Amino acid sequence: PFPSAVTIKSWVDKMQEDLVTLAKTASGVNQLVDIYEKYQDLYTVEPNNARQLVEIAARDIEKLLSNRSKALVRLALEAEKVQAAHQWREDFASNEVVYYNAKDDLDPEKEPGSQRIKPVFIEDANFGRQISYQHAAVHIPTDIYEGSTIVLNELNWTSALDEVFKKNREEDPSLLWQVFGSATGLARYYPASPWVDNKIDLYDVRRRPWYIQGAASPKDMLILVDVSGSVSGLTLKLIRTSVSEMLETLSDDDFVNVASFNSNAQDVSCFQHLVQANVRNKKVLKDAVNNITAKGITDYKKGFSFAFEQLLNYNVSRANCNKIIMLFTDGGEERAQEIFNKYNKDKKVRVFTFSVGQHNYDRGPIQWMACENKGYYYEIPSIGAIRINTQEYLDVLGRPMVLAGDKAKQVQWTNVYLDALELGLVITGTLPVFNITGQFENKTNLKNQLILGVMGVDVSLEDIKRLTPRFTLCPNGYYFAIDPNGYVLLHPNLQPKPIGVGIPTINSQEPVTLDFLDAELENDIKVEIRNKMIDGESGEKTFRTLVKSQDERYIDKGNRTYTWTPVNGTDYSLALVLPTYSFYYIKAKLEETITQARYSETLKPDNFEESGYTFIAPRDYCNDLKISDNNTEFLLNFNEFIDRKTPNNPSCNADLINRVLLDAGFTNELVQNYWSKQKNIKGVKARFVVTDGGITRVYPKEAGENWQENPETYEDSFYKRSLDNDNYVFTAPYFNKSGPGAYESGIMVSKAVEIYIQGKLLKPAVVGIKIDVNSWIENFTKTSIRDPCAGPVCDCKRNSDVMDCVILDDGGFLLMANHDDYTNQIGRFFGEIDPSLMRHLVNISVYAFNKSYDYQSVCEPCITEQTQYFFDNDSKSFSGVLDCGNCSRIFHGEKLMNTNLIFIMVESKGTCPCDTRLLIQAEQTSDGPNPCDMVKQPRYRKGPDVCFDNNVLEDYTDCGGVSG
Ligand SMILES: *[C@@H]1O[C@H](CO)[C@@H](O[C@@H]2O[C@H](CO)[C@@H](O[C@@H]3O[C@H](CO)[C@@H](O[C@@H]4O[C@H](CO)[C@@H](O)[C@H](O)[C@H]4NC(C)=O)[C@H](O)[C@H]3NC(C)=O)[C@H](O)[C@H]2NC(C)=O)[C@H](O)[C@H]1NC(C)=O
Ligand SMILES: *[C@@H]1O[C@H](CO)[C@@H](O[C@@H]2O[C@H](CO)[C@@H](O[C@@H]3O[C@H](CO)[C@@H](O)[C@H](O)[C@H]3NC(C)=O)[C@H](O)[C@H]2NC(C)=O)[C@H](O)[C@H]1NC(C)=O
Ligand SMILES: *[C@@H]1O[C@H](CO)[C@@H](O[C@@H]2O[C@H](CO)[C@@H](O)[C@H](O)[C@H]2NC(C)=O)[C@H](O)[C@H]1NC(C)=O
Ligand SMILES: *[C@@H]1O[C@H](CO)[C@@H](O[C@@H]2O[C@H](CO)[C@@H](O)[C@H](O)[C@H]2NC(C)=O)[C@H](O)[C@H]1NC(C)=O
Ligand SMILES: *[C@@H]1O[C@H](CO)[C@@H](O[C@@H]2O[C@H](CO)[C@@H](O)[C@H](O)[C@H]2NC(C)=O)[C@H](O)[C@H]1NC(C)=O
Ligand SMILES: *[C@@H]1O[C@H](CO)[C@@H](O)[C@H](O)[C@H]1NC(C)=O
Ligand SMILES: [Ca+2]
Repeated sequence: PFPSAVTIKSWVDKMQEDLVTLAKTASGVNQLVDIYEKYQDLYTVEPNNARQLVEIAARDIEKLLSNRSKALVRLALEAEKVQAAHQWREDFASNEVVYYNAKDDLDPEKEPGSQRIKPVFIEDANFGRQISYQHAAVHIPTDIYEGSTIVLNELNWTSALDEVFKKNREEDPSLLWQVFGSATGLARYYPASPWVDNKIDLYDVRRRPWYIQGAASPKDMLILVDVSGSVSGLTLKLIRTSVSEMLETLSDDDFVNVASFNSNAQDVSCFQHLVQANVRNKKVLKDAVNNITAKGITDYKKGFSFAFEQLLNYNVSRANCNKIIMLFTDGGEERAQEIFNKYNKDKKVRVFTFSVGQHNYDRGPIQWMACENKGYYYEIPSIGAIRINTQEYLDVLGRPMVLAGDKAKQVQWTNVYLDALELGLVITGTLPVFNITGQFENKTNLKNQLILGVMGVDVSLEDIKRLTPRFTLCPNGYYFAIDPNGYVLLHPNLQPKPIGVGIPTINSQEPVTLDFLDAELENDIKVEIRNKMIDGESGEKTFRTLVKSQDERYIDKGNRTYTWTPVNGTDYSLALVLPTYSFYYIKAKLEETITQARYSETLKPDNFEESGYTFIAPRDYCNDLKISDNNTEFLLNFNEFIDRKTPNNPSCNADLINRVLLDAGFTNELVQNYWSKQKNIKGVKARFVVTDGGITRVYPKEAGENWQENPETYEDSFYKRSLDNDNYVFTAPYFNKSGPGAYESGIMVSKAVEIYIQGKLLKPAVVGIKIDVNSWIENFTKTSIRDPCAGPVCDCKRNSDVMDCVILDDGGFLLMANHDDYTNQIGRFFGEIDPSLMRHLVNISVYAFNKSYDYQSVCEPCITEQTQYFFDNDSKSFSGVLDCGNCSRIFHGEKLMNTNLIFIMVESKGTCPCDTRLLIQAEQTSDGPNPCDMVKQPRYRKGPDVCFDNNVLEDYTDCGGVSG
């Protein structure tokens, strides 16, 4: 039968009291608070003024980037002067240029004008590779011969850069890379290191995003593809490959749209006006281009009239400078002077014409189109010419900024991208290098309107993370930074993996561009905060948001405070997220050499038998102490270091060490004085304590092998979840995993320690226990069933045919049930067990869901869809009547007040058949949002305001037709 709602409410109270009392007593919660008050005077509570913290960090980042920019400035000055003083030799006799080619074998045991250097690489932990600080290394790509007269002159005159490289490194020993990408192809980076590692080097410095960023200004490109009949066959494949490679040379500040025309022009993809060259809009355009067919009769006057009209659309967001048309055709007879006289008569749009394929057609008109319209003419006769002939239009685009003089020389920082030499997430500052031969005397300006190359220095994101310390904050507080496009420069949720672009089709060069809204859970207030950060404003915003847990299975409803300020000097904006309870932190005292030894003798490796197996967080306390992935090794190193000399020494962090020692003392006093009195308890398997300082202790020595949590305290999902909840939190175990399930370790319940010192509020630690399944399953089958109620069971027996007692958590996962089959599936989502009660619970708003996208995820055969369920109405009694096909299941649900637990009682599963559409909470591979709809309603961005797109002094004589 189905007992009364009052009866279920009476049953749940006994189990709630049992669980709450057992978790309270077993893991000391009042004892730690009492310890924290009674050992006062050993620490002090200091404020976290968010306004000051964010400004200090912003000025630190500003100084770092200005240090980085000074090196670029002096490199550019020296390179310009040295090239200006160069004399063009044409013949080199035996050894005349001495350089280290970065792709040469280190032991050849064996050229036209070059003598190799045999360098000595020692090591450097700052880089990870083997480097030589003695000289610079040269990369010359595979196609370009290293004996050319234009390469040997570069290799000679650029040898003067090594002194400046050395001077920069000696003034700032933290410089990572100093590359000079040259317009001839070769690159010179100062710490001479072998080139990376089939295995065909396809690297070209003239296509890397930093070079393209520094070589021109943002563009409004419109590719016009000819798809008439005559381009059928090889020419079409060359055209598609060329268009894809051209699309690869586009940044997020650039806007592009691809059109095609046989006899009537049309858009190749769903986009209709112009889209910024994201990593995903570009994918859509590439996929659309790879599916075009050639049929018809060419009509230039209808394709150009289409391109010029899409370059006039101002309802949409665009770069608003450098308006260019790239015509991919083979050859024709029409030049269409009327169209150009009608649309482009003041010559505000450049036209670049490509004669793709191996054929024999008139090429005069398409050369004339480039010559008349301030453009250039290119020829792609095979696959090997695609790269070079698609990367060259930047030479044309850089003329107006070269003529701008010492006003186009501004340092610009790129998007976050993976370094070529396996260094991780880095950003690059760039500065163009101009040609100034014959400028001291008024001699030459015809060829001087071309950059020599681009300077570049790399700053790693680990540097920026070092400038923003995070250990005076709670685990829930963090920094993050936003550039004008909205992408994150800093975020806890940014991983060193390429951004997924779509579902991975069956059978490291792209930037890691992750938007702020894609790194967190989007919110109406967050869309406003992000716009204010982009605009370059500063303010505070305290509001109730929706935070997702570390393990990506739960959601908590936390109250956070966003404080942001612009990184004055650059275009970035820094923000600091802090919850309400994280406005104060514990600062340890100096104490005395007596107390240091007594606290540090507790975490001796032989000593965690009377004290409980101890973990230590791998945070850098001293320069000499080395971080290890095996916590035993790091704990031994930490112990021997503390034994050596004194706990307080130079080349260390006094605050970190003192905090760790204070936490060790508090934890040891707790574990001894309380847990040592009661060696074994009936319903617990292990008592643990995790504290902010870095220390994790599990009381049973044998239970330490089952502890699978991260030794870093600031990265434990249960700690972060428990901080946001003023009650007990049940963390469901993992289901179908190689580790020990909820039969040898137990089910974890955690409660956050809250201490009231002065009027301040602090949460410095979290304790908990792992409840054994057997004691609780034995306690579950007797505290809810009445014995003399009836012959047939009025509630669940050990294996009840009809009754289906089952208790869930705040995320819909299984924790315990009556049935043996159910109990065998502890830690599984209830949707995959009973896929009808689950969806009805969602529908009657027992639960709620909120779905997001993961872009940095890996798949087996990629963007991934994620789902998390959370309590919404937060009211107690949930009873109703679920309807199956031609049958009715009646259910009652009651929620424990002190824990995030729900007791759901359903009449019977077998009696009434419902359709079994499984509701899966696990992450599912999926395509991202439809790009068409997103580009119909784009996000807010503030593009660069400086652009050099026209100059009256520019010489258009180098059209490219008469030059070959
Ligand atoms: C920065 O700008 C300066 C000037 O603005 C530039 O310096 C000039 O560099 C060119 C190299 O391209 C030198 O070219 C001279 O011109 C003669 C005559 O053409 C060349 O002799 C032949 O030229 C043909 C083509 O006409 C060609 O096949 C090949 O270059 C030569 N062939 C044979 C068989 O000899 C020479 O290349 C060269 N002459 C001499 C005597 O060196 C100019 O002389 C340079 N100008 C000045 C004022 O010195 C410089 O390259 C730019 N920076 C960079 C990095 O390119
Ligand atoms: C481009 O290549 C040129 C040829 O190798 C280099 O020019 C040569 O540099 C040498 C320095 O190593 C000069 O030697 C010195 O020159 C001084 C002149 O003041 C004289 O005393 C001597 O000739 C000599 N002295 C000493 C102490 O070695 C060569 O005169 C000079 N010119 C040649 C060989 O024709 C350029 O240095 C090189 N460019 C760059 C940027 O390195
Ligand atoms: C969008 O661009 C079009 C032209 O590219 C602008 O032209 C107007 O289009 C609307 C559509 O019904 C009409 O008011 C007229 O046909 C056009 N008005 C003119 C030319 O003055 C249109 O104004 C742009 N959108 C907005 C909101 O301004
Ligand atoms: C960028 O410049 C502004 C002003 O040029 C700095 O803001 C000033 O801060 C002082 C106190 O530090 C105030 O007295 C001024 O009123 C502020 N001026 C404003 C807001 O216009 C700002 O600090 C600089 N950027 C950074 C990161 O420090
Ligand atoms: C994200 O989660 C929030 C939290 O529930 C959802 O916002 C609520 O949505 C329900 C309807 O599903 C509304 O009745 C509430 O008024 C919403 N709350 C607030 C504060 O607005 C939200 O729908 C979820 N999904 C997304 C995409 O935000
Ligand atoms: C900037 O450089 C100076 C000297 O080059 C150095 O003392 C200072 O610490 C640097 N600031 C940084 C790296 O933020
Ligand atoms: Ca044709």
